Amino acid sequence: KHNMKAFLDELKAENIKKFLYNFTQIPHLAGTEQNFQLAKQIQSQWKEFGLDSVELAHYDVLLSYPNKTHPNYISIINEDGNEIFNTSLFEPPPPGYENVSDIVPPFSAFSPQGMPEGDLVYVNYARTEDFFKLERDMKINCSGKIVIARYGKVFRGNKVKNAQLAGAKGVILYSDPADYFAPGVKSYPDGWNLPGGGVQRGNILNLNGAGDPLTPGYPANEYAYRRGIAEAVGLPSIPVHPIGYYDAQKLLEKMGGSAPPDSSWRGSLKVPYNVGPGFTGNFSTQKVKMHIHSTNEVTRIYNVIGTLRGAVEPDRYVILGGHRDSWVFGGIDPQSGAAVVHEIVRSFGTLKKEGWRPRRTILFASWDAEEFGLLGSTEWAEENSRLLQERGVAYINADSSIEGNYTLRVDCTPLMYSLVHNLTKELKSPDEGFEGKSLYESWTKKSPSPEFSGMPRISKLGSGNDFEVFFQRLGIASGRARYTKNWETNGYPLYHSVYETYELVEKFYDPMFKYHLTVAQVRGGMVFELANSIVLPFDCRDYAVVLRKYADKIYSISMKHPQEMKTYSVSFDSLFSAVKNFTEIASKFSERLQDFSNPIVLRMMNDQLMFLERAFIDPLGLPDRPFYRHVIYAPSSHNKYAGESFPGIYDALFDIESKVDPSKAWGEVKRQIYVAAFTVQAAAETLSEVA
Ligand SMILES: *[C@@H]1O[C@H](CO)[C@@H](O[C@@H]2O[C@H](CO)[C@@H](O[C@@H]3O[C@H](CO)[C@@H](O)[C@H](O[C@H]4O[C@H](CO)[C@@H](O)[C@H](O)[C@@H]4O)[C@@H]3O)[C@H](O)[C@H]2NC(C)=O)[C@H](O)[C@H]1NC(C)=O
Ligand SMILES: CC[C@@H](C)[C@H](NC(=O)c1ccc(F)cc1)C(=O)N[C@@H](COP(=O)(O)N[C@@H](CCC(=O)O)C(=O)O)C(=O)O
Ligand SMILES: *[C@@H]1O[C@H](CO)[C@@H](O[C@@H]2O[C@H](CO)[C@@H](O)[C@H](O)[C@H]2NC(C)=O)[C@H](O)[C@H]1NC(C)=O
Ligand SMILES: *[C@@H]1O[C@H](CO)[C@@H](O[C@@H]2O[C@H](CO)[C@@H](O)[C@H](O)[C@H]2NC(C)=O)[C@H](O)[C@H]1NC(C)=O
Ligand SMILES: *[C@@H]1O[C@H](CO)[C@@H](O[C@@H]2O[C@H](CO)[C@@H](O)[C@H](O)[C@H]2NC(C)=O)[C@H](O)[C@H]1NC(C)=O
Ligand SMILES: *[C@@H]1O[C@H](CO)[C@@H](O)[C@H](O)[C@H]1NC(C)=O
Ligand SMILES: *[C@@H]1O[C@H](CO)[C@@H](O)[C@H](O)[C@H]1NC(C)=O
Ligand SMILES: *[C@@H]1O[C@H](CO)[C@@H](O)[C@H](O)[C@H]1NC(C)=O
Ligand SMILES: [Ca+2]
Ligand SMILES: [Cl-]
Ligand SMILES: [Zn+2]
Ligand SMILES: [Zn+2]
Repeated sequence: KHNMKAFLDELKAENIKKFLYNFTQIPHLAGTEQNFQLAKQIQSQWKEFGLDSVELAHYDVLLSYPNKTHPNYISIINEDGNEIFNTSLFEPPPPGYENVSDIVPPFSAFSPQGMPEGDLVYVNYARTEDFFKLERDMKINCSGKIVIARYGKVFRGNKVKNAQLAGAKGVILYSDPADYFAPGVKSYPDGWNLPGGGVQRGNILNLNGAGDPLTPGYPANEYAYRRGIAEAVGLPSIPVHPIGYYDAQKLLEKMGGSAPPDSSWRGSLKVPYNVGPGFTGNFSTQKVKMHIHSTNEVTRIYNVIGTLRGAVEPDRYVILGGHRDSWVFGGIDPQSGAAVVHEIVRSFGTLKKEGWRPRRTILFASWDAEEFGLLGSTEWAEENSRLLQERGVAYINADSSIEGNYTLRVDCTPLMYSLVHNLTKELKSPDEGFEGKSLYESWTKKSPSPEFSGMPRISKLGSGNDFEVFFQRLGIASGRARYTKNWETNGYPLYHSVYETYELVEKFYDPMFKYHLTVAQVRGGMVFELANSIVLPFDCRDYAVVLRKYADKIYSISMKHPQEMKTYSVSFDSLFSAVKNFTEIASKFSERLQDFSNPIVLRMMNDQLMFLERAFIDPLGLPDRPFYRHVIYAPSSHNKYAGESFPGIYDALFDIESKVDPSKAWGEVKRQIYVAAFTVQAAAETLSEVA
């Protein structure tokens, strides 16, 4: 029999392990020859695995690299201009990799060039609320200062935008052991903790979903007309550089000016965490100087696209995608996901060789340049947007399979909640103490839902990964699943460092590759069901439940301002009405879906299921973010990684007590309530009888 069990049983932990090892021996930085060679290898193997067609789709996009002969570094400089302390030029390479070439040194991708010299201000995590505290409460002025911020809590691009808007002239990012060193575990190579010389690479763009900075809206193909650099999307205006905590200690230890305002501003280093500006009395004339010489360069990137043509509905696409490019070895990010995809393709191909085909078409993708701003997935979706929005059933992401070994973590559209519950009840838990129990049971025990007993936590989709264009721009139902850590006893310390290797995973995270296998079963099982179930496995009623929860939430934010709501007649009545209607219509649609031999009624109904996520797209986009078009979910304006619900209303309400023209500010709240109520009602109406 060719069924989901046959698919799942064919997956092997040992294969995943072999693929991970194969993908992590050399760096695969976007735009480099090594990553093109890997793309060609994957294309060749997916063909031998049995896919119908496997092509490379290439684009020429803006990337960023350090200058090999003019290294980036930061100094403390004395009044004579002697550089008395220099940060490191590279991370000490791990055992047995000290002779590996082409390890990119730590840098912040897309930093402009410069050599700004100034007094430091310490800004905690450089969050919106951290800058509010400095500027509003502490009266500290960042204008013309070099800001030093600890990584953590929010996407680093948002930190840089926040620093830039505060008037900073440069930003130094560092990893504090409070956020990247778990008490009682040793530093790599003896444990999974970050050494003091370890440094997190990463881009600092604010693209808001645009893709390649030079071609927003359109694929960066051979004849593309590119913006000039000055009009490019999302580039920072000030130099930025990341350092480890050995170097951070040397920069912070001399800091003077005001004390930290409270303990939430103190990390774990033996320094006072003074905010500044500048250094204490004896060192008051020393300054900090950055030296950044990285260059932005249009560079070719390559996605691998594999197709397994559907037997019955070949014009319906279920997509499994994850990136291939890495900062260095990519032992977790992304190759622990890419090895899983590879094994999933292998299993589907085994079934195909025996005469099986899925009902719908399955597309498999190995995306390039994800680390430089989701560039590969976004350009390809821009090229294929018409096919995707008329034919795209679902997108399942497949980046890092593990960031811990504790329990499952799922982020998805509500349309997939029932699918995920049902699938995980049929899978075996890999956890110690749950042998013979279902993954649903272990997951539910370890990560209970905050609102429903006997159910697991499932989070919103945020952003910062390759599902963004499919979900937030095009409105295709999207999901992701990975193994995670237990937050309450404690993402991973060695993220984006040279120390993230095959050995890290094999020694400290998943020696038996059983968590990888469980993740392969969840991702692959989701894809199987989406591509094969007669009726698409989406339950519209789960969207109705969450819509009410988000409506309650946004109403409760607004209700902190009862006087203004009276003055400006701010009512949420239309939004609750739309949600009530969605609930009623979804319930009726569900009855018909179960009560309807008619392939036209079925496909009509499958089309209503597929276009339901699509109905939440507003073609005008959110304010000043034209590529975030989903009205229910957008990446938080303060942290790209986090999802925000009813983002247009949320952002209109945010910090509203500070706006100088309240009439105008509350008018825009009302406008966003109208947009949201209308979109919910329009989405509901796509589920009504069609004529
Ligand atoms: C949720 O679904 C319900 C349907 O079950 C839907 O109800 C509709 O509400 C609208 C807006 O309230 C109703 O509009 C009315 O329509 C009549 C004609 O049928 C008009 O005469 C009304 O206008 C008069 O009264 C207004 C209010 O006092 C005045 O402002 C106006 O100047 C007129 O004097 C009014 O337009 C509509 O009839 C119902 N439809 C039904 C019951 O079928 C509701 O709108 C849905 N929610 C959302 C958010 O869409
Ligand atoms: C660091 C541990 C990781 C498993 C990680 N991080 C977080 O969950 C997280 C949350 C808050 C935070 F401040 C840092 C990390 C995580 O999953 N991050 C995101 C980002 O993954 P990626 O590194 O592949 N994406 C790139 C590029 C993102 C973009 O350009 O939009 C990046 O974040 O630099 C994700 O997987 O969706
Ligand atoms: C990763 O695995 C691939 C595929 O098995 C290896 O590439 C093959 O290498 C052999 C021996 O050099 C060649 O004869 C094949 O033609 C290659 N096949 C391809 C590219 O499809 C590759 O050597 C492995 N890499 C590492 C680091 O182990
Ligand atoms: C930090 O690095 C800088 C740059 O390499 C060093 O300063 C240079 O020292 C050389 C040799 O003494 C001089 O010829 C250059 O003129 C200096 N360059 C600059 C830009 O000042 C500096 O010595 C290093 N500091 C420490 C403590 O190692
Ligand atoms: C998840 O599984 C449940 C339990 O089997 C499914 O709900 C059943 O669906 C069948 C087939 O239409 C109905 O006859 C039953 O009445 C349903 N039982 C319930 C709601 O308790 C549900 O459809 C599955 N979800 C999917 C496939 O997305
Ligand atoms: C790198 O280093 C120096 C800086 O001027 C120069 O010789 C070379 O052009 C630079 N490479 C670039 C800017 O791409
Ligand atoms: C902060 O610094 C500069 C002084 O160079 C000034 O122009 C700016 O208005 C100041 N802002 C505040 C809020 O003090
Ligand atoms: C793996 O699981 C064990 C048992 O809970 C835990 O002590 C260890 O910290 C885990 N490893 C990682 C990398 O989280
Ligand atoms: Ca583009
Ligand atoms: Cl993922
Ligand atoms: Zn990744
Ligand atoms: Zn990454």
